[PDB]
Amino acid sequence: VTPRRDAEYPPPELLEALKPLHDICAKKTGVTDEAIIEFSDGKIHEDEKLKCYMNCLFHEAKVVDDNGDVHLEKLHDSLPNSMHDIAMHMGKRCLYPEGENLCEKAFWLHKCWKQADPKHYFLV
Ligand SMILES: CCCCCCCCCC[C@H](OC(C)=O)[C@H]1CCCC(=O)O1
Ligand SMILES: [Mg+2]
Ligand SMILES: [Mg+2]
Ligand SMILES: [Mg+2]
Repeated sequence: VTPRRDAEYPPPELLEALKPLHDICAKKTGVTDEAIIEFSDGKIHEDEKLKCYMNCLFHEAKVVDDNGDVHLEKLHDSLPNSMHDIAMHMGKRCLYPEGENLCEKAFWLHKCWKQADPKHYFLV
């Protein structure tokens, strides 16, 4: 369960692709750096700005359907090949997000993934 953090994982090319999305979403949502890093490397915690940040990243990454809900196939296909099997196992019992709004369902997904596989979960 200890987070995996080394030269290959999270993939540096994915981190570099996420950085401009982070910059957009951090300013739109106001989330704190401490909130992101705790959720990534530490414990699940509940923060409304963080939930909105998670929804915003899915929108900025273009992995949402016409209603703004995550399209898990588009998401899976956007990850590096090195992460295809890790992501599949992390997400196979997280198919159907619950929540009344898009921030809540984004948070639901991130909690579900982090509980399923805390070693490979990360957030930036
Ligand atoms: C049939 C199975 C469908 C699988 C659907 C895709 C699952 C994606 C799993 C979550 C992604 O994490 C990993 C390790 O792939 C996210 C975490 C936010 C940071 C990130 O880059 O990716
Ligand atoms: Mg570049
Ligand atoms: Mg920042
Ligand atoms: Mg800690």
